[PDB]
Amino acid sequence: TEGRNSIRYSELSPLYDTTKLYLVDNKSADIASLNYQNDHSNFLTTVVQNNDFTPTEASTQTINFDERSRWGGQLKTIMHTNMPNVNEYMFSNKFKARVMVSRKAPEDHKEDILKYEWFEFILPEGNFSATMTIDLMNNAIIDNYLEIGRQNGVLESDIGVKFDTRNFRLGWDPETKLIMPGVYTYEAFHPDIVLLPGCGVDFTESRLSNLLGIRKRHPFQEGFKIMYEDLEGGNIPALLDVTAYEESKKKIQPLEKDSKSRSYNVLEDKINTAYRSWYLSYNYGNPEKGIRSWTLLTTSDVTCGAEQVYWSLPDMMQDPVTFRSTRQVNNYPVVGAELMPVFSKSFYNEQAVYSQQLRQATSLTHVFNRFPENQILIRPPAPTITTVSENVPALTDHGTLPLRSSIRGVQRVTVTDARRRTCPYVYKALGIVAPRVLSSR
Amino acid sequence: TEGRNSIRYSELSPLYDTTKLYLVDNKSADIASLNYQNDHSNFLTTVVQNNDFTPTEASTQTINFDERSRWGGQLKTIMHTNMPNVNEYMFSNKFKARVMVSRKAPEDHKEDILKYEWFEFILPEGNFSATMTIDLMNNAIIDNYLEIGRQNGVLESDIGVKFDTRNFRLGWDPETKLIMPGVYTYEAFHPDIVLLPGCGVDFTESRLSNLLGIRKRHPFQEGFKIMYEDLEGGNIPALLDVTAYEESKKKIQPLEKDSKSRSYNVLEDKINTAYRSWYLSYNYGNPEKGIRSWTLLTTSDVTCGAEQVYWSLPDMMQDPVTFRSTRQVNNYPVVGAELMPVFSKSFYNEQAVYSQQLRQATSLTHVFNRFPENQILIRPPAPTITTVSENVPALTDHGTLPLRSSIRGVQRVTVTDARRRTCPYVYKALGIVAPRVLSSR
Amino acid sequence: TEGRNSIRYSELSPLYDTTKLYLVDNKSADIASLNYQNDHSNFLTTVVQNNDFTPTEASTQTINFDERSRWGGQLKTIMHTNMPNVNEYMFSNKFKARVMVSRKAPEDHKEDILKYEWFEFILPEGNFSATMTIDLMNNAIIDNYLEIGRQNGVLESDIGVKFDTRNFRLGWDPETKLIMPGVYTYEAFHPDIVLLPGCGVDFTESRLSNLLGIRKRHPFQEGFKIMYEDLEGGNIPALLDVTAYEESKKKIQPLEKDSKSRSYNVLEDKINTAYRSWYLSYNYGNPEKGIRSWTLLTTSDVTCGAEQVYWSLPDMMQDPVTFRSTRQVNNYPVVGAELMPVFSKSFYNEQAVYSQQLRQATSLTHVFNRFPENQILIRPPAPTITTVSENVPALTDHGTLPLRSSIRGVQRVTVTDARRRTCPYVYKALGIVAPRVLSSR
Amino acid sequence: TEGRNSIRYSELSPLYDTTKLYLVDNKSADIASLNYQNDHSNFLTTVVQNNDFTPTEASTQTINFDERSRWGGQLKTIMHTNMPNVNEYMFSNKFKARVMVSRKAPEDHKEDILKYEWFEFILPEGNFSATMTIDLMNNAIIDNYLEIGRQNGVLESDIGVKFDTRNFRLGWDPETKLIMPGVYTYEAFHPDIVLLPGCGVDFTESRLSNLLGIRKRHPFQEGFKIMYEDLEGGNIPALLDVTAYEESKKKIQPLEKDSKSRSYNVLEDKINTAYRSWYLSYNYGNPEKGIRSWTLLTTSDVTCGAEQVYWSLPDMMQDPVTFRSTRQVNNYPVVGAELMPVFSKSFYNEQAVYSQQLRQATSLTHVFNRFPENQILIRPPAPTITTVSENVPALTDHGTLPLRSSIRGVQRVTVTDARRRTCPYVYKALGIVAPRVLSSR
Repeated sequence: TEGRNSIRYSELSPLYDTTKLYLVDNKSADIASLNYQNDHSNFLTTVVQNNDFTPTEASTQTINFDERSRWGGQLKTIMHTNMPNVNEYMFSNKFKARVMVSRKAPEDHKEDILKYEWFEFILPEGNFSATMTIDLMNNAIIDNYLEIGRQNGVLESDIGVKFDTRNFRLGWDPETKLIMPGVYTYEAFHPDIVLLPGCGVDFTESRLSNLLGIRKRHPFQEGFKIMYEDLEGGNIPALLDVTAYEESKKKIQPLEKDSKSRSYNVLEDKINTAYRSWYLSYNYGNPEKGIRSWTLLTTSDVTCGAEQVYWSLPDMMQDPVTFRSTRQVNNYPVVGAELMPVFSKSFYNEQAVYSQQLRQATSLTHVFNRFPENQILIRPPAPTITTVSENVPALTDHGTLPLRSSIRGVQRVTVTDARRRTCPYVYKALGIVAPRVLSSR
Repeated sequence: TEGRNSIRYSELSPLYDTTKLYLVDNKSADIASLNYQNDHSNFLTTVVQNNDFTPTEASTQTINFDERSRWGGQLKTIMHTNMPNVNEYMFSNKFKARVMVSRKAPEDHKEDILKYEWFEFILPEGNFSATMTIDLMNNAIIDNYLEIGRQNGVLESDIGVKFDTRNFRLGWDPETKLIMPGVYTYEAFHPDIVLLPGCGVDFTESRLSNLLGIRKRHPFQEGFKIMYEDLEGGNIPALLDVTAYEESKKKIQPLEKDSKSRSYNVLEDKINTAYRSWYLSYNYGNPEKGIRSWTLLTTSDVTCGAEQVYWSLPDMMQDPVTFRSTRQVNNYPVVGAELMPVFSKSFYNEQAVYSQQLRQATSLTHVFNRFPENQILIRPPAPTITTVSENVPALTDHGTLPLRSSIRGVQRVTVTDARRRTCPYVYKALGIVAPRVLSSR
Repeated sequence: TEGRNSIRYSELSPLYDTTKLYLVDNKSADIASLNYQNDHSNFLTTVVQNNDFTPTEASTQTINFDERSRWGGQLKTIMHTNMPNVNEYMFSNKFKARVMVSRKAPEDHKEDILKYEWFEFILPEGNFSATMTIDLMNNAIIDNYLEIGRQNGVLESDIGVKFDTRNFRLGWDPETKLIMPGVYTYEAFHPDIVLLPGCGVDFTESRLSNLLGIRKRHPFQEGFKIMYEDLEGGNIPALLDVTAYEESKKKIQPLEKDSKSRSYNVLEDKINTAYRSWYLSYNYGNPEKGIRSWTLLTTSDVTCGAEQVYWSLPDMMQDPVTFRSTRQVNNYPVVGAELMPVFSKSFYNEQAVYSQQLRQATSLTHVFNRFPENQILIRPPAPTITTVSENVPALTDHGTLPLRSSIRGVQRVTVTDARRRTCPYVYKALGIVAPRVLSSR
Repeated sequence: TEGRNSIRYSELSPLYDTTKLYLVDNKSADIASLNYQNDHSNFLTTVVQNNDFTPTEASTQTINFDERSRWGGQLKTIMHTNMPNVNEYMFSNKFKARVMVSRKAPEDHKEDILKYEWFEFILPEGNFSATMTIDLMNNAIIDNYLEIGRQNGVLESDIGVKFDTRNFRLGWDPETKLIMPGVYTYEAFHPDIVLLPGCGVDFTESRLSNLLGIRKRHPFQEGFKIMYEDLEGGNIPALLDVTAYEESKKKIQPLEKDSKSRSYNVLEDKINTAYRSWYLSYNYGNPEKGIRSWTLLTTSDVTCGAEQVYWSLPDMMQDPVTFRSTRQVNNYPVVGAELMPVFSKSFYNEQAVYSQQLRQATSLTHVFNRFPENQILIRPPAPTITTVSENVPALTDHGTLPLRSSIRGVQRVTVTDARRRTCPYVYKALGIVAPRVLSSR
């Protein structure tokens, strides 16, 4: 083992069989000279710590480890990131739906031809919770109504899509098939979608379908769209009229108008309305047809997907097996993998209804909750547990890999995504390599 | 060690005695070609990172490690899951009980033959807390009463089963054997069950018996059912009448009717009612007969059971000892074991009674708490600590195992349950294998 | 190293120098055949994973590792438990005290001979906080008074023992030696005990002395009992009368009767009462005699003692040094040690007085706080921080130990206490052994 | 290996091939003798534990490890620090802006020449949250107005810079281009800046730009300043007058004066005011010109930058490769790197508006929120999640490095910054070195 384990720089003393190599980015010389167009995910840094050499003339010395021995040293990384919840880079603020336009009469409810098209709604970006994002989704539909649908003959009783977090079944007397208290329960179950005949939603090439918790049984197929004609057996039951009920006590019928004459779209029967729900058609319906054979129920996910991240270092380590040696930017043979450092955290406000009753009195006149009298179009209640994403630092150890014989003065580092593109939310990157001796030659 | 440690792919340069092998699932080529019917728990992926080959024609190259040496490399996995609390896959929304039907008079309390049968109640699914699941269990009994028992001669004073979280003994004056304040304590101890003569509950092939905290001393026997005739010495003491007490002060007897004439089923004595409780018969009864010799008292468990999970990988590693080499799906020799990544977390609301007094005023008219005047049938109070499950990622290191000589291009992975079936709630799976050299040949 | 490292089962292929061995308990064949009388702490399981053999006929095959080599493999365990705070198994619901009975007059306060004896109070079991357990201790004294002491001549002013969490000194004007506001401070310091002449408490063979925080300087001596004659220099100062004070302003004396004529047992002087306190005699007294030379002050401990746990495995590993090879159940040579997985957690309610003022208005008429007018017998205030125990899973690595040459098909596992008895609160146990090669033969 | 592995001190027994060496700073002899001018980041300590020698005469003995062998031992450190959020050492309380002075009339809004200059505001230091620092920034502008701007002709309607956390777009009816409720939403989104024509802010050589979350796409360029002429397409829309609206109902125009006649600087149109916002010009503007092509949106960062820290030890370890052996203080060859132990933590107050409505009634008359009637100059609302930094201890393991042959009695330690200067907030430093044997000689 002796003799063949020296580490010569060029003119200093030779070391023996253990050093360290620091890949930092906070040198004050590289900022003005080498790195001028690139950022913390694709920077270019030096290894020599000599400061008799500007880094343009330090790109010539070679730290040549001794030959007749195979070398190789382990890798330790420290990265630290800060990305928001909703952003444009990871496709988290887009969803397209199909809502109604141009309700006009031709020249009796056997008239009024309705029209429909697709839109690709877009909501703002920031770091939000799991409930505030629902209110931002439910604003991207109404500001389409205030632009296009109001000037035509739409009368704000047939919007079509509305994201809600209730169960429209509690209180269903099976003898009369109506809800007894004359109001729906203001309780906070799993979120769902509410449709209307002629509408639908599409979550293809988006990421908000992980936030709601509506997955798919075969997650590799073609795409993910939900129409009105898939929610069979999931109509919301009609609401009993209680102010026209006490004439029997000095008789029973559904309610149709609520203080402003908004129709509930009650059908020809006197049992249920014309609104279909996802959560009510998943377990109160048929476990063979429609839904429950096509999707799956899942808890909410605020960080909306945990993707992997690839470290690359193509001037020190040798290439792993089945990798082509290239200098194109988006191939760069991978030296280690990790997970993206974005976690989740629960908080348990526990009130969630008084804290919603009082919040829209000192902070919010009517900007959210525009329709505070209709029971279906009312604001959804907040859950008793709330979840917010957070960013933590990550300390990792990637094991040993063989390294080259001669190491150049300037070095590249690269931190990529799963689709080979640099993540712009990386704030700090830092690595330490410690070479050892392996088998002889 | 030299010479016999080369790693030849087929046409690239030979490596020496350390590489890495990435088993990812997020390749954009495998989605359209190989994996079309299966999901993240049973997928099929490639190892070659060459991108001159579609993965149908990359299933031919062999990464043959060198012979005349025994190889073997350690394994590191990263999995991430999201399952709800109550679901159908792990038998967490079923329990059967025996309640009453058809109370009619034959042609004096020596009449009215009562009947009884079993039902297998079913409650909805989602992610709930430890108290909201109690209210969902206590709704699956009343909606049977509103369907079958109300149309027969049942008068809603003899329901039979009711899940409660109180202690019906605090305030028991031993001289007069009645409760002095004329009301039970609205305090929040361990949950129990409340029976009535002719009823019972059965938790065989279910999992909700871990949520309540009612275990069994010999947990391997046959099953787990609790009848009325096991709770001997656990009758709830009768409640003293205080509004007919101040006639002595210008005398003592139990109370029978409460503002709506609901009978408390007071016995022939004037001491105790005809309701038996589990918690009151476990420590105030007999430590030899009945209960305390058959069950055990345990804290609540929201995740309801911590089961193990098995990794399988039958194209790279060799088979461990006493395993048969097969290609049936539900045998697949196991390469490592872990724990299912579902934890628990406490929150301490600390109010739990004002936050229950005020919650059913802005959110809930009478949907829960249907009987808000009877002391036994009243809503149970919430504990001062609440517990909710949560899902975290899991980073594991499984040590070294010997691997085969030639590795095919396409590889299988499989993540199973304890009863050899694929868990559908796995969202991300990821592995890294790093081969080393062992003994020679 | 080659040649002498084979692992033959009996009829499969021979492995080489690394396997794994799974000691699971969730096999569906062992439940019906082998394990029928025992539980998760002392079960009996198989190693062969062949399923051509029922485990009664699989107790014959031997996985014989190769001779002429010393073997040995490391151990990894996963255990998961759920025990309550207060229970009978770990002596956490017993304490004996000496209170008063039979105050009768012989035939002037030179009469009324008093009597005293010991009782061994017992309180119920469950999972409670650090303050609710104080209220349960303070109920086990009053229900003795309502049974035996009330029928004799005891007049509920001389109970004798009362667990309190205040400091009865704040507001002591040194000129007049009385408390100025006419009320004690309703503040929430360390808990103590309150005695009365002729009483005492004994915490021998109990565990609640760790919950209060009253330790002992020499913790190995004989036992732990505290009488009235040890608290010298710790009398509570008497309370100034303020309603008979404003006659000086159109004079100073202690108060004796409080709205129901309960005597404070004021002494012959007009300075202090006849109640002694532990916390007030520990630091306001003498640091040489009495207390402060015999006990110690310690923070509260909700889990009440962290005991160790021993793993045993007497069919695979060899015996460690100085252990006798036996098959009695309560010796079983130990293969590794851990800690019991019961932690503590703080919550900081921060109100603790309004949340106590309002709690006994919607939940509690007078069941606790029976005497809500006497200042000494009033309910103690809750601390501003509260602590509750919790149960977490435990992942441990115990290092390497040498194992036997031939391994039988059926195996024993055992998880014991520090006094060699099986803990009944173990819910899941799981181990993995991975053999390696050590020195030759 | 035998023979050549002795460790001779000078006169004790020789050890063999494993010891430990403790670098503590809490010796009571070094405080009075060696360390008299320096602190915990640059102290000077001994290794001999003999106490027959004062450390002035213990700087002569040499713990000479054996020659004809290369030695080297691993390093473990324990450091513990306490730095505030806002301080002077890390440039966290400085920002310069350009506000207005000397509005006087020359001798019709075609007069009143305005003047502008730069100031370098300075705010106090301490440990604050993410919202209280915003209020301290917004006080450093007004106390300039009360000193210089009030005595000239400035009329407190044209301050110019104001840090706000709202979105001034919610409620924008696209038909009339005004905000319908007549008030802005008191909601708590990402923070931004609010400008006025003729002003600007500069965050060069500061650190508060990481607290707001306004990053830059190329983070290496020259500096970071934001003027009014970069925020094109981001004017705040004007506010509709609702008290002059009900004359149509027994008509629509912007509002200009608010109860004290403060002008909103409404433009020649009747659509929008003359205030530009950052958050409203980032996503409602142009994704090609102005902003969104130059900056980036990021969550808040309370610790404001995670910098690295360097351990140095220039009397025991040998120098790593490409380091010059020197005794100047600010070079000192680095033996290991870490991260600064300052983390972040979220708390979720959840009220944030009632807790702001009530906070400025019992604690704050008008010191903050000086203008509680103007909608633009009102106090910004607090977020529903708040983040505070915290300090934790750090336990690290730095691997092995080769050490010298003879070790002197006195030793140096040094803990530096990224710009080679001693951090004054280090409270405890502690290291343990354990030598082993490497290759022979």
